[PDB]
Formats: sequence, structure tokens, C-alpha cells
Amino acid sequence: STGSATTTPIDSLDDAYITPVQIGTPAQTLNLDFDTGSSDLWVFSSETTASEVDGQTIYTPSKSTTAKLLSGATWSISYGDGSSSSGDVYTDTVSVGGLTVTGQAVESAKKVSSSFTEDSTIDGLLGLAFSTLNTVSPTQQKTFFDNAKASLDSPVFTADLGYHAPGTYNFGFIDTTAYTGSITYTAVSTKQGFWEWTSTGYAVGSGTFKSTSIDGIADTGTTLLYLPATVVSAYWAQVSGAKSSSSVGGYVFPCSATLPSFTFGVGSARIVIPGDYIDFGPISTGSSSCFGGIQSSAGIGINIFGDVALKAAFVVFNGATTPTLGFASK
Repeated sequence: STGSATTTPIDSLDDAYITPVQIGTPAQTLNLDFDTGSSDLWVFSSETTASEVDGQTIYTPSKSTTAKLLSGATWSISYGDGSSSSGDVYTDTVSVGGLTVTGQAVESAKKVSSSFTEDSTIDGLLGLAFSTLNTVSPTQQKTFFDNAKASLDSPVFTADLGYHAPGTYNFGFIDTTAYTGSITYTAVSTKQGFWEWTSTGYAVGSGTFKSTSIDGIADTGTTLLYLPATVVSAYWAQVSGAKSSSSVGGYVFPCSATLPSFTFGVGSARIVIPGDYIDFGPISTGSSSCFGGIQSSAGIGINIFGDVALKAAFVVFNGATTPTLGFASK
């Protein structure tokens, strides 16, 4: 089997991407944030505290003939940005782009933090990291991908995120028309539960490539590119007037600037992030200070190849017995 679904930016900045997902019988379609940095499929639901729902579409398990309470199971998750959610668990039929999993754990939110409430466009998350990170207790549950894997034509999914445009998540096949040149594959460590890999270095603009190992995760659920302070300082030093602002919470730059590109290494290959991808616009409406899309990972504890980086590539998440990651230009 295979599946193919379009993923759409939630706003003009590509802050996140939503992908329609069919849950239950008859289908209830919710728009979920596919997140290769976590491993829970959770949704706004008929059980979510009413004051914490503001415009989201909810899953109502009582209206699904295939929903079953997973008795005794609870979940609770905290994300890197400080947001969180928790609740109980149902199993139900879940389909993405024509690919159907029966008996999928659908984590029903009883509580969500304010950032989720305030984002009316995201009806939940669909985790695509390794199932060892799944938070369901006392019986850990498998991700949608883990459940689908054996049925897939090939045990892979791909992320093809758009810049200010829709893109695609495919399951079970590699669309050889969706990228240019060849795909370069690189080793993955699953020790922390993430799609963790080591970039071979970077360049700023037309500058020379610096060969240096940068361990980080491929995370579709993180907006920006978070790299070591040395790398980030080297980038922003090429933008006149750019500075790190503790009050704003990162590097800012004059909105009048033209940003240089940023290149990262995948083995001997190179992925170029155009300068425009690094512009996250005014810090507040009407400001001439703009927020940067490359930020320091210092104090996160991990480097994160978020959407800013991934949307410059066609990315293969290879879930073979020994997982790997592939990157191509597009």
C-alpha cells in the first residue's frame, strides 16, 4: 500500500504545516501537524476542556462506530517550545492520503496548553518519530508509520514541504519526479528516539564550505533551524545590523536586508536554503525589525533541522531495519 497527502502552511510565514487526516467511521477529517520530532497522535476532541477549544475541529469518538476506549490508558506530553497536552486514548481507524491503519491509538486531549488553543488551524499532532518516545501509559503505543510499515510497498515516508506553498507527505514510495539530481542517504541514530543524523558542515552565502560535524534531528514539527552558536553567529555576521536580542528571544535583522543563503552538508552533497526562507518577518506588526529563521540551539540541548532546512529539500525518512535519512535538492 501507499498514501499521499498534501500538506499546507498554516499562515504566510510557514509557521507550521497541516495535513488532512481521516479518523473514525464515518470519517472525521482533522487537520494535523505531522511531527517527525514526536511520537503521539493526539487530537482536539469532544473531551477537551471547553474553554481550551477555540475554532479547532474536534474528534468525537462517540460518533465513530470503530472507536474503542483503550481502557486505563493516559498520555501527557511536553514539547520543546514549552507547550503541552494530555488526556486519554481510543483506538480507531486512521487514514492519511488513502493509506489506512486500523487499531491506531488516537490520543484524545482533555487539556491543551494556551499555544494550542490559540492556534485554530491545528486540530492535533501526528507524530512520526520513533515509537519509543510515545507517551501513552501504562502500555506505550505505536505511531501511524510504525503501524502502517509492514503493509507499505517500501518502509519509508517522505516530506516535501513547500516554501509559502503546499507540499506533500508520501508513505510507502519515493516519487522520483519530486526532486532533482540524486538522493544522498546518511546514517541515523535512534538512541534518543529521533531521526538524528550528522551534517557534514555548512556555508554562508557564497562563502567557502566549512567541514564540521553537526549532530541534529530532522524535525518537521519545529519551524526554524537551530544550530550551534558558532555557526549561527557566522551566518548573522553577514547581515548588516543583525544582532541577538534577549528581549525578543533570538537573532533579529533589519527588514530592509537581503539575506544570504545557508548551505548544509549531507555527506558529500549540499542543500542550499535560499535567503528568503530565513525571513520570518516583523517581530511585531509594523516593526522594521525582522525575526531570523536560523537561531542558536544553545540551551536546547540538541540541534534541530526544522522546517526552514527541510523545506529546501526532498527528505526521505527510511524506516528499514537500519533507518536512514535521504536528502535531495528539488
